[PDB]
Amino acid sequence: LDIKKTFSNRSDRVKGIDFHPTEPWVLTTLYSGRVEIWNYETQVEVRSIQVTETPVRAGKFIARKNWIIVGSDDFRIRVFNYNTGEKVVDFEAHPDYIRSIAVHPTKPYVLSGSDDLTVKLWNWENNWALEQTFEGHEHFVMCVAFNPKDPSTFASGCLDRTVKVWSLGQSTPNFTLTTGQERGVNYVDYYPLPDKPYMITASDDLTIKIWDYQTKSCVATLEGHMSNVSFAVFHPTLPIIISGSEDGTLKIWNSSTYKVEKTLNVGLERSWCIATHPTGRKNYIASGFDNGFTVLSLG
Repeated sequence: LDIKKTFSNRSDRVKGIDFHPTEPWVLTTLYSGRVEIWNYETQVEVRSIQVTETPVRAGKFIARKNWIIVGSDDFRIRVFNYNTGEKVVDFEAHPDYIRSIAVHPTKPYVLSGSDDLTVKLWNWENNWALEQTFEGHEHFVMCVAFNPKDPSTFASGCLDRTVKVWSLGQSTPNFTLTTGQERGVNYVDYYPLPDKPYMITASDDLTIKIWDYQTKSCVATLEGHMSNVSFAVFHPTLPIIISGSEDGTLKIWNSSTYKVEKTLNVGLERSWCIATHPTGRKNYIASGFDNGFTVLSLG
């Protein structure tokens, strides 16, 4: 782990973060209602937008459309062209907070997960129409993720202590995984490679759990965080897991042995959100915190 501090910035709390797949940019979504796009190589802001006066809780690039899509605590999804700043659409997505946004890799679909207990699917080639509401969870939906190996399916992690895996076009989940994470699931992420049908969940109960979604077994429990675990993800190109917590740390874990490799306190207080460069450029990761964000090259 030959970690380089590529770029960091002090700001209001960073609730969402995302890498652009080809330009040297990260998107951050802030508690102040602003979003920022930063060039982490030149360390210069590309663009920023005052989206709203409420927190912007989730944001993603849609690179093939030159857009960012963001969701905020005023209950709205907004889409902007990141080259001009033009607002492409603005609509009320849910009657409560938007926790998570996922963008389908090949079809014009976005998912939003909400405190309204649902996931909603919006189709940008049908004028951002709502096309499906996935119902069945019994608490706030904290995180949505397409299966990269089969994006006709996706997982939702919920404070009801479950992950539900759904098929587009089907109203009942394919299955529900009961995590035993009694304080709920804050995050879910899929392992990207074909050799293991695995996913990972993070919880306020201080645990991270790896799951085989075919057998439903808990493969491993990663213990060590001392407060709520905000996220845990598999790195796209290195055999590691990255987690972050309200304990203020990031942890890097070996994804073969499930042992901790390094714990970092980057000095920005609580950690809230994570992104990884999608093709492993410089093995970059980025995390948003109470006091700003950092971009690290892991080696």
